[PDB]
Amino acid sequence: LSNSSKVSVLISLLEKSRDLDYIGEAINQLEHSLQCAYFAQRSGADNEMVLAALLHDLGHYCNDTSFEDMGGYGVWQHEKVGADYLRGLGFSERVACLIEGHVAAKRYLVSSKYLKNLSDASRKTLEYQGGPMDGERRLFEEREDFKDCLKIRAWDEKGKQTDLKVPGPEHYRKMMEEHLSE
Ligand SMILES: [Fe+3]
Ligand SMILES: [Fe+3]
Repeated sequence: LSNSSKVSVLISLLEKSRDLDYIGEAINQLEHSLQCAYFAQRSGADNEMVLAALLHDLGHYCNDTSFEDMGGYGVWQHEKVGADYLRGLGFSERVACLIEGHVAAKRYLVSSKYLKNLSDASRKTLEYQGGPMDGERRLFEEREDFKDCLKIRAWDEKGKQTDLKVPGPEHYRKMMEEHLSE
């Protein structure tokens, strides 16, 4: 009800993501989230970008943890799942669209570059996401948040560092609450 309890629910979600399978990645899902948010904040990005980075893979676990969907590597349309969850909590359409686009961003870059820059897990999930963008690249390039999405995606591919200390979920509590009141 209050933004503080709303945020407490998300922080609780995030904290729980820690104890979940790695879904084919080198570090846990909580760690992955925290790294992207770090790279985003330390880079000067705005709070909406930082929040989108932190929460971009929420959909792998917020409504189900059916990792078998993408052959063990994640939940079906996790980008849309997480995006809709946050729209539900009251997040900006901007955050939501950035999250929803992080998969399109992958599909784009792969058609326009990079498949080697992909983790083993990410390459594999592409074949449950519509594969390489064909035409599609035009619509995606015609997105207002086009560069933004690519940015999110950049941090996404970076947030896989083994043995890296980064601020925990609580570091982001004030940031989420403000976003909500806004
Ligand atoms: Fe993802
Ligand atoms: Fe990710």
